[PDB]
Amino acid sequence: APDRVVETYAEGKPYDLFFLDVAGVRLVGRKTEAAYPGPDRDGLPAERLKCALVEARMLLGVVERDQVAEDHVAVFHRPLGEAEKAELFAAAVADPTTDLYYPYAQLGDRVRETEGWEVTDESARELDHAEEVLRDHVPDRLAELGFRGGVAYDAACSTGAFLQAVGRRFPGTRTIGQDLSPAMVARARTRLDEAHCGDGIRPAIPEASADLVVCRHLNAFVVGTGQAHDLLAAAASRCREGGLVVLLGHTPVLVSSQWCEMSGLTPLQRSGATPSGHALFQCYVLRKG
Amino acid sequence: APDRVVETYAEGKPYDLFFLDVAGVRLVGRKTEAAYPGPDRDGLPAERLKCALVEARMLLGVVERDQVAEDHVAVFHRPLGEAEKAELFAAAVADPTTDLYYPYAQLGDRVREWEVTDESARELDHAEEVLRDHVPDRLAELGFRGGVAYDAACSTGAFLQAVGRRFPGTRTIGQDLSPAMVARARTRLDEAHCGDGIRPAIPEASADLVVCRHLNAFVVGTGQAHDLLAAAASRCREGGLVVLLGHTPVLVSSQWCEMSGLTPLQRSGATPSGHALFQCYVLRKG
Ligand SMILES: N[C@@H](C(=O)N[C@H]1CN([C@@H](C(=O)O)c2ccc(O)cc2)C1=O)c1ccc(O)cc1
Ligand SMILES: N[C@@H](C(=O)N[C@H]1CN([C@@H](C(=O)O)c2ccc(O)cc2)C1=O)c1ccc(O)cc1
Ligand SMILES: Nc1ncnc2c1ncn2[C@@H]1O[C@H](CSCC[C@H](N)C(=O)O)[C@@H](O)[C@H]1O
Ligand SMILES: Nc1ncnc2c1ncn2[C@@H]1O[C@H](CS)[C@@H](O)[C@H]1O
Repeated sequence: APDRVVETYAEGKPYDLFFLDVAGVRLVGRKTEAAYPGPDRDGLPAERLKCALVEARMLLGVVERDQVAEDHVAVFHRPLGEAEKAELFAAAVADPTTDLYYPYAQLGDRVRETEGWEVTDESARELDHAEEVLRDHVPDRLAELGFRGGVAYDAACSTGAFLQAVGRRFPGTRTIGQDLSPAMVARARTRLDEAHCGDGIRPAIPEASADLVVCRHLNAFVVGTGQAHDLLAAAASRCREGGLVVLLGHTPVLVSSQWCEMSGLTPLQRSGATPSGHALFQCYVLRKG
Repeated sequence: APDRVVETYAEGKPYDLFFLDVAGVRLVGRKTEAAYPGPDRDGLPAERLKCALVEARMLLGVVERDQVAEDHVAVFHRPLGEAEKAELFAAAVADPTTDLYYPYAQLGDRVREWEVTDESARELDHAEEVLRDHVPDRLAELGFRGGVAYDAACSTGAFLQAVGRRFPGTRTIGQDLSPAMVARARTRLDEAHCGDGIRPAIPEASADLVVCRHLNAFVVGTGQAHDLLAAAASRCREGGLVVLLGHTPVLVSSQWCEMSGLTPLQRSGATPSGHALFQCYVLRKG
């Protein structure tokens, strides 16, 4: 017996249906608010945050097909037992090449409300807070994948917090940020070696001059799909051959790992796990060929 | 390295992206005009017609994932050579449980836009010739013994008449929304009743075969197709057969039929040559 999960375009959230590429099948689930940043301790329930994190309890089933209608999207799956949910998730957590993706990220009415970002200090602290798990995982993981400093470039550095954490992990690395918003640059001048204002489609640094390129904005509610591709190409062109390009998102990343492959960017990592194994999140680490 | 097939919503045809499920392995293609009704011959090129038929040459690759964006739909896939296309297409022809479906059929602008003449009725019948010539035979092979046959959107009556030809003694009862269609169908069926299939013209669980050739792109919407399937399949006896086909893509999934208590015995049918496949959901009612 198959089952169906549905998200409508008007009131629903198609971008909350996620696929996990595990054991040569696709598992579908529906993101809800996760235990953040880590799992619940005894007598101390973790904050619940809608964010990059998905958990095993959010899984639903093994995908057979989808159906994309005039007013909703449906995924037909074989529902998973609660035990296999845990096992398949553990297997994903054990293998950072596991893809995690959101194929309807740009589908529906809510994402059309996208309109750079001039925010208050508190709003900026909230942006930073939802990327804490990312700032704690990626730097160490870049080291495990062989990064040894150099020049690091964030093509949409917002507050500068993320690239600042890369710099701290790798002493002597020059941190170069760029952001469309002048207000953001003002904030990042306090944390980066360089902070440039301008649309990332016109990169502020020369071609093949960066050892690491970071893009945390090619996401739903930030840019559109074709925009995300053009911005990836501009950012990746700043990476030298053999360098690393990293794509992350608080909201779903709009570029597929397949498109990355097509662009000559080899995925060395597609997802990351919290240290407890309780949650997974998109983490595309790509080698520039 | 993967490749990507795109259909845009404004000018593209997302309904022409088709998928084959050859035993868990998913293939994607783009439908073009097909050799109709059968393969090219020695000195005769076949007619080429945009219809229910797909061929191996229209396949593209092994599905990796899709991406349904704000202005287009994309499928990423591992490209296939023509020989492996034909090899995989052969295995599909050899297993009629293979699913053939069009998951973006109702996506985009073109699809968001029947009291016809005998010239139009004749063109309607022509694009369905390959279905009339081979589904009834297939139904015999699957054990259909006759009885009462009901077409919930009988149009001209040509299709349900082909059923009656194949199983003499079967009582043929058609319903159609269009009064003009009923007038044609009355000259081909035992009965022809005018009215929306949502109010079926025969009693519940009184038919041994129920036919729907209208739950499809450019005919009804998605919600309508599910409502009309429910009405039509209530007319089918337990152990009877529900058959869904379409010149244009069928909007109901075989998974939705299983959730509705209808077991797929077959999901696609092939031309006698094995040159082409068409959607052919034959469901046993539970
Ligand atoms: N302007 C901000 C904005 O539109 N938030 C929306 C998207 N969302 C949640 C929802 O709809 O359930 C959500 C959150 C995370 C997730 O993974 C999925 C859904 C909002 O709330 C914004 C802030 C930071 C950012 O990186 C991008 C956008
Ligand atoms: N009013 C007729 C109509 O709108 N035809 C449209 C759909 N189409 C072709 C196209 O768009 O390339 C096409 C044809 C078959 C196919 O499998 C895929 C695409 C048209 O032309 C009509 C006639 C019979 C019927 O059962 C339903 C609709
Ligand atoms: N075309 C573009 N070029 C450079 N920066 C851009 C851009 N489009 C959006 N941005 C920047 O991307 C940032 C949002 S990325 C989403 C926020 C992220 N989670 C965070 O923690 O900061 C904003 O600062 C915005 O100014
Ligand atoms: N709700 C409905 N009930 C019965 N017939 C219907 C219908 N909607 C469309 N049709 C009928 O199906 C045919 C096109 S394939 C045509 O003869 C039309 O009158």
